[PDB]
Amino acid sequence: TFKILTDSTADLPESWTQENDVQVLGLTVQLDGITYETVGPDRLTSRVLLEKIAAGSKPTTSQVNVGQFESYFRQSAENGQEVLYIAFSSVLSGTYQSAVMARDIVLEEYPQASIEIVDTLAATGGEGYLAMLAAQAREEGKSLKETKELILDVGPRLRTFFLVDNLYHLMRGGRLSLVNIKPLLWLDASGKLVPIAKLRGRKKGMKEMLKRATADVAHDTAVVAYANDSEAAENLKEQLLANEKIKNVVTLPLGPVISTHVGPNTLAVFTIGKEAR
Ligand SMILES: CCCCCCCCCCCCCCCC(=O)O
Repeated sequence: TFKILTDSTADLPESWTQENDVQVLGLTVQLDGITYETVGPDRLTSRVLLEKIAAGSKPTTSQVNVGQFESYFRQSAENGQEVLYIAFSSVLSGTYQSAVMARDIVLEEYPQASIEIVDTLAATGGEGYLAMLAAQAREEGKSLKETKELILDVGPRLRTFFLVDNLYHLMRGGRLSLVNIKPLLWLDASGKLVPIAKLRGRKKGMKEMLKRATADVAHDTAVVAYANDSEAAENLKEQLLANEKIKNVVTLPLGPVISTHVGPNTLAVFTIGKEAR
């Protein structure tokens, strides 16, 4: 019944969205004078992005435009279809607010139409997992309202711990001895980015991230994301799966919009606690 829409910052694999009937509106990357798509056959990849960033290219990102949500929303209302939009955190992008404005314009044309927008206060794998729980609820025949309620319950309980090389691109992007120091960050209850530890070295950074992620597990699945290093993510995966509470691990490469902000060698772990973080 209801359609599920998300955005390219949820970092869902194309194969998953195709097979799961989830649509994705692309944010853009501005990279050395050109605007790249982040969805479609011509989408910019993180591998290409990070390569350019290593040679000194300072790429910036842009929100989804009101027009994109307009078209999608209007097409759905025209077709008698309900819509759930699992949205990239409102505190990191004006994407959510543009969708809200687009919904306003469409409800003018289609006053009885059904369009729910969830401000996940999330990012990348976290956001993606929320969409995955939303596609699972849809399978189980939950309504749009019930699915909205599920995501609004789960979202505040999602933990996001992420380990970076430094704060350079994070501070450069506007959303935020140091030799061999790996900062560890999280998203607080407001969805704000907040350093919580500075580890001497990647092995310690990972250990700490694993410890914090596994402090409070109330759900059998964890998510690991990585910028560059797929073997490092595998090591996180194995460790996670060694918790009796963790039965599954979803592993997702970071997409280029997120990668533009966090930088290379980023690792992240997403888990769901019993209570709201
Ligand atoms: C693995 C990293 C975890 C992600 C948690 C948040 C990381 C900060 C990323 C900021 C992304 C901001 C993208 C802004 C898009 C836009 O231009 O509107």
